[PDB]
Amino acid sequence: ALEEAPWPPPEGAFVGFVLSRKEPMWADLLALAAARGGRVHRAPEPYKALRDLKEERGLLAKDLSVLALREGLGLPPGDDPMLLAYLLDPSNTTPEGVARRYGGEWTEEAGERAALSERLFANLWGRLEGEERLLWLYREVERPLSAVLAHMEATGVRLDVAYLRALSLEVAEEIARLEAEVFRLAGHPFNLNSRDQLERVLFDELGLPAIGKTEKTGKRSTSAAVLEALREAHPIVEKILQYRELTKLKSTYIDPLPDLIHPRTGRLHTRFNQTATATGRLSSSDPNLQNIPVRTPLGQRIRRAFIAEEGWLLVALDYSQIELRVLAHLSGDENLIRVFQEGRDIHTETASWMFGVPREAVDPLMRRAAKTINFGVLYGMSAHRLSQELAIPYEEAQAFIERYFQSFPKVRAWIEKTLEEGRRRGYVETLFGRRRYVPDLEARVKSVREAAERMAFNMPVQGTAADLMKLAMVKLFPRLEEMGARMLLQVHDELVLEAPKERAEAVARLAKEVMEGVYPLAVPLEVEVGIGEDWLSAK
DNA sequence: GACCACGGCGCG
DNA sequence: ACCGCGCCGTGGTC
Ligand SMILES: Nc1nc2c(ncn2[C@H]2CC[C@@H](COP(=O)(O)OP(=O)(O)OP(=O)(O)O)O2)c(=O)[nH]1
Ligand SMILES: [Mg+2]
Ligand SMILES: [Mg+2]
Repeated sequence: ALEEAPWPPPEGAFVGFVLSRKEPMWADLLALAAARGGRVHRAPEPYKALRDLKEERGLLAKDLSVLALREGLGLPPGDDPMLLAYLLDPSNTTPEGVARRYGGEWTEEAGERAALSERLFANLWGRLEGEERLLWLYREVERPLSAVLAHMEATGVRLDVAYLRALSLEVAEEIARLEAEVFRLAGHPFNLNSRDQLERVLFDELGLPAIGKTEKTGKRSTSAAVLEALREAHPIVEKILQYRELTKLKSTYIDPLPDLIHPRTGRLHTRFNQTATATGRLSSSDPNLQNIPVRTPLGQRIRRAFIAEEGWLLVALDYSQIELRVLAHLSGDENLIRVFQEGRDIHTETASWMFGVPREAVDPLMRRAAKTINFGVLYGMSAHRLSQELAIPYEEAQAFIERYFQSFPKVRAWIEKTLEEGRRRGYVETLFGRRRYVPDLEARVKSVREAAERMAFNMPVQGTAADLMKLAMVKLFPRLEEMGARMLLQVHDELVLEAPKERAEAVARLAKEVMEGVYPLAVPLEVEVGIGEDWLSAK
């Protein structure tokens, strides 16, 4: 039923392509084809063939669009059945699965991929018939967003290589003094990177009490949390905690990053995965630039490596207390809506409490602590873990949790109602109707069920914030194009932009406004904005 | 080499 | 009994 026609495909045909590797910015275009009508076209020269296309329609349209941009073209991404499946069920995350579930087999040949893209789109599209809300999200948010993401990926971000190179040599020396001392206290050397070897040393060789176990294998956990609880039991503990921090940092960022600079761009090119999350957020991959350090002194030295091009400035915008604002609007709780209507900051008020100091003295590292407290309690962390976290009696943590919800009566009300419709309907949804299926809401094992419930009621909050950031990006992007400013990174409720110094100021004001006005809620959405030569100073 | 399950831990 | 991610060594295949 499928015929083979000469390269030149009509228009509106679905593309099919094969890369040497999964990273669009580094891949080699091994093959390019197209499917339309009932015919399939294979281009003898892919790189040559790109120029022919006016749009990228089909499985993973964005990635090919990113490669096209890398080659100087301007092939923008269009329809993509992955986006439709993902909207149908966010568990639809890979072509292999989407293909197996909606009508085909994901292979390694571009003709078959072009053919697959067309039929998949037809099937998935039909099943979105009647889903006005999911269609609204398709055409208004996702499809356009892919274009935004493609440009972000090909643009990349600049990095201070020589800076990280010298940092490595420094931290290496500190790592040395650390392992060296750990070994002395243990009375002998061993692979400190080995959790199993460390386990034996701490729990068998030394007689430190075990605090928790690991999940799948039930071993005695050597986790940071376990170690913090053991800091005073032996002088070796602190040392290990510091060894842990530095090695994590050097092995994950300080060393790998400088080797990831692209030859032709001199910049770092992360990928932005559009269908990799259950709640609707994005994920950053291969270089994951959504998890660059910032919470510790060494972490900050590292963030400092992200810099703007000479003559430019980075501009970072981040929604203030995003999820608490989203929650006030979902639950409709008046005591909470007032909190924002009155300009209050809950992370500040919590951290002020925690550390017995006036708001005025709360620093960033104290606030971050307040966040895991605030977000922890809301999303159901037990008094036991909380007591540990706040370093206070068990009943004091029990009381903290009692007051929190008593303070915002409609939150619990909203939770229970979200959970109930979740059971009946099989899924929960976001403000815009992004849905997530949670079948285990009716598991008969309390353990499994209550865990599904937590996943379930967090989705609407975290998912709504995600929709908001995505819509904001769709609206902001064209405006930035016009101002000659570029959009570099999205970090969940944060955007990192690069703007010519003459225009940094104007860009900062435009972005802030677009972001705060994205979609008016029962509470205003404030955006803290910063500008600097690097990502750290930016915030 | 290339890929994995785990335990861990970076960020949101 | 916080939620959502991806990446890095170990210890182990194949
Ligand atoms: N459950 C949970 N959600 C979190 C946690 N950290 C962040 N989030 C969610 C809620 C906020 C959202 C974005 O994170 P940010 O670091 O931007 O924090 P934020 O809450 O927006 O606040 P802010 O603007 O004051 O920094 O991600 C956490 O530890 N637990
Ligand atoms: Mg924020
Ligand atoms: Mg943020």
